[PDB]
Amino acid sequence: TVVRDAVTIGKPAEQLYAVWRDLPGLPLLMTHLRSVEVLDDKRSRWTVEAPAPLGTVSWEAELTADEPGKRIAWRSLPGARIENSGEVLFRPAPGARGTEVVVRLTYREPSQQLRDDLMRFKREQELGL
Amino acid sequence: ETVVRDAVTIGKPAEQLYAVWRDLPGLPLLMTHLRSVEVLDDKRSRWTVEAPAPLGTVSWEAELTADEPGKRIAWRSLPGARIENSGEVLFRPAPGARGTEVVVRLTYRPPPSQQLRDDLMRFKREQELGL
Repeated sequence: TVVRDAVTIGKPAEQLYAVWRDLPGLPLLMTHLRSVEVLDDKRSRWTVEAPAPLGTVSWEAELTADEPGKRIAWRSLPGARIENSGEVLFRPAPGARGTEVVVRLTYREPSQQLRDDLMRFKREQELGL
Repeated sequence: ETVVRDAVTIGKPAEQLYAVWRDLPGLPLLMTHLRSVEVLDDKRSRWTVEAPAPLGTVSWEAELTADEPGKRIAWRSLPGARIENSGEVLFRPAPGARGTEVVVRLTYRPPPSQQLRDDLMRFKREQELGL
C-alpha cells in the first residue's frame, strides 16, 4: 500500500528538513508511529502500537537517502516484520517563498491520518509553535 | 452560548502536566482553536483566534482568575472583549491509581467538543511517550 500527501509551508527548506532528520521526534509528525530510536548513523529501530496479544510491533530500518534541505528516505531491512519505506521531500513551492513538503510511505484511514499530521505540522510551523 | 467539557486521565504527575498548560504562549498547541496567546503581565494576556474570511482574526484581553500550582488554572475574558469566553483546567488524582485526570471546561459566546477531545488525546499520547 502507498500513502502520499503534501503541504506547503512558509518556512525555509533547511528548517523543515532539520525537524524531520531528528528521527526520535518522527512519531510527532507521523502519529501512526509509537517510537523511533537511533541505533547508529544509518540504522534505527521503529515501533508502532499493535492490538493484543502483540502489544507493539518493532523493526529496524536504514536511511537510503539523506540530503540536507532536500530529502530523507528510509526502508526497513530485509526480514523486518512489516515491510515498509518512506521518503520526505522539501521542494520549492511555485507560489511564493515557501517549501512544499511531500511525504510518501509504503507498506506491504492512513491517508486521513497523514493529512491531519501534515496540516498540524504546517500550522505549528507557520504560527511559530 | 457554547460550553465544552472533557477529561482525560494521564499516567504522569500533576505538577508536570500543570507545567505545560501554565505556559500560556504554548496553549495554541494544546487548544488548536486558538491562534495565539500573549502574556501582558502576571495576570493578563491577549488571546487571538482565526476569524472567517469576512473578518480574519479576532483578539481580546483575558486574565487568570485562578492559578494553583499543579491543581488548577482558570481564565476569563475582560469586559468589552470581542468574544466572551472563560476556561478552567483541573489536575485531579485519578481514581484508579496513579496518574492525573486533566479536566478542561471552555465557554465561548461570539457576538467544538470533538476538536477538544482530539487535542486532549494527543496531549495524553505525547506526554505518556515523552516526545
